[PDB]
Amino acid sequence: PDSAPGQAAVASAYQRFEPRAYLRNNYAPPRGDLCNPNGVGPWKLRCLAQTFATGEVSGRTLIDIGSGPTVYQLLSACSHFEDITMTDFLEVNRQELGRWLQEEPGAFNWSMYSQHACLIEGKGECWQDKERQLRARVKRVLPIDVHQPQPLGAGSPAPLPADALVSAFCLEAVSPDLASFQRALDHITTLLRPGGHLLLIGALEESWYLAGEARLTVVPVSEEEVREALVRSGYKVRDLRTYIMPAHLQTGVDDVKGVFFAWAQKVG
Amino acid sequence: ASAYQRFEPRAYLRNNYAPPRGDLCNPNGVGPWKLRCLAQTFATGEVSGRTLIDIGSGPTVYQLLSACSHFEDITMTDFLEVNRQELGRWLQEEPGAFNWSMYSQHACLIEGKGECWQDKERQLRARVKRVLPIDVHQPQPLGAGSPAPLPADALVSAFCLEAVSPDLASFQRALDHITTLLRPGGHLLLIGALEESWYLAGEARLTVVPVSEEEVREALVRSGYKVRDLRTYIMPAHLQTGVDDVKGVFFAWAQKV
Ligand SMILES: Nc1ncnc2c1ncn2[C@@H]1O[C@H](CSCC[C@H](N)C(=O)O)[C@@H](O)[C@H]1O
Ligand SMILES: Nc1ncnc2c1ncn2[C@@H]1O[C@H](CSCC[C@H](N)C(=O)O)[C@@H](O)[C@H]1O
Ligand SMILES: Oc1ccnc2ccccc12
Ligand SMILES: Oc1ccnc2ccccc12
Repeated sequence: PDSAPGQAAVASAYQRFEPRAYLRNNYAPPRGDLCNPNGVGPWKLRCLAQTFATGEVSGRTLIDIGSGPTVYQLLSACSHFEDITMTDFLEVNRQELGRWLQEEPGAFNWSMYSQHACLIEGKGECWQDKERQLRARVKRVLPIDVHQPQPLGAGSPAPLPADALVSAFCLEAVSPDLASFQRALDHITTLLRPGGHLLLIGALEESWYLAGEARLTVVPVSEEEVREALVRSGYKVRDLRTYIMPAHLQTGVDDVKGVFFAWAQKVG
Repeated sequence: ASAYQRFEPRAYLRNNYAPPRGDLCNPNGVGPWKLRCLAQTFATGEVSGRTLIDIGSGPTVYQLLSACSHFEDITMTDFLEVNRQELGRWLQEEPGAFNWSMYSQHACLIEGKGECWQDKERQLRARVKRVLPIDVHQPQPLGAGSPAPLPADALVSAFCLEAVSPDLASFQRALDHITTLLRPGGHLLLIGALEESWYLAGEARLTVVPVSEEEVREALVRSGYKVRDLRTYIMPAHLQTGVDDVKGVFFAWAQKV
């Protein structure tokens, strides 16, 4: 009933979120080992690539929900949208992205992800070009809070409503419980036009993960709880797949048991 | 022949394998075309065996990227010690080795097998058993007591013969010399400059014999090869850069018969 408390714990916890530690924990090897086809990184990129390869997900505007300090989730997307908004709750994540946008050396190096996306897209694109295009297409980086009824605030810059949403490992990671998760899904759904698509990636049955000193709390969800929430929010589920976390990728940075990928289309 | 003594490996690599010629992002460039020829050829599944020799390797490895997954024993060769050492440096992942990663990436890209570039380089480094001295002007280019397993199931050679031959007949002899290294039925992939007369390698100014596509064809036939394929890349203006005067690049797939 009372949402403020939980949301408050969440905002408090994320004050210690350390972008570099999170980058190290989830995007450096072994999880970041793009050479193993059976690994989670490759599975994620594959889900994204194949979905965009249908030609079915297009438009002018895309919004990435809770980008954090990562851009891989946009590698396959960025050829299908002119205008891309990135977003995060934390300024420090926003600056990280700033560093990559400016093509700075101190920036996290995504080039293995870029190359791998080029490889699986099968268009013989070099990664430098992929990166140049993503950089061109990211039109803004915005503060966001998915617990607000207007997640971007009122009279935001973002071209609304968007043609498509992307969101990876955000909702479940900032929702104390399932009902909060559902509301979070409801709030971002206001930003999507009817007939628009949502690509949702996330952890299955996770209760915690580490990002430096910060040990943050996650609502454990199942594939079925994810399908229901999507239906509940007004989506047709077009695709929902499950990756089971291999013991060797279960590194102690979290208690994640699997990863889900959902392609959902909002009812018009 | 004495000219090759001033040949600077890094200058040669700069002149030919760094941008603009080495910008792999442009599909119409010489780099991608070369890599395309190599990959398409091996993808046929018709060039295979246990052992392969790369003739006149210089300080470059890109010419074995697509090849290395069809041959378990690979021999690399060159006339200069400095080149052999430059190879050593990349094979052993020693410091200051040349960075071939862009090319590895692009072969993986072109090959379309979903292979990561690190796996590709790993396999290459593993299958290159030895780096050997060679002089194609010699009837036995490898010498007498070579560790190289003979005869080779296949040969590769890029930009060597024309660049070490004062004239057509020398070129022809050189081809004959390397052909004795190839098993009958075996395959040869020959890449090189068309209508080139000189190129620079730092302090070295090397003389080149200018050959035509049809001259290259006849040479292969005269050496007893059947020409399965011969393609020309015409040199765009923006890749004509003062380091030489080549007009085009040829690619030849020949079979000893
Ligand atoms: N109340 C809130 N509303 C929207 N995003 C939030 C939020 N609280 C935290 N976040 C952001 O949610 C992210 C979870 S980590 C996911 C990072 C990135 N999307 C990737 O795929 O790895 C963090 O970047 C965090 O700052
Ligand atoms: N007499 C000779 N016999 C065999 N190779 C020779 C030679 N004289 C010079 N070479 C080698 O021929 C090479 C020409 S350039 C290097 C070509 C390299 N394979 C690549 O594809 O770019 C030089 O490395 C040179 O050292
Ligand atoms: O790819 C990921 C990003 C963030 N968290 C993750 C947790 C488990 C497995 C993969 C993850
Ligand atoms: O790829 C090359 C290697 C050596 N010489 C070259 C001359 C012109 C164009 C390409 C070349």
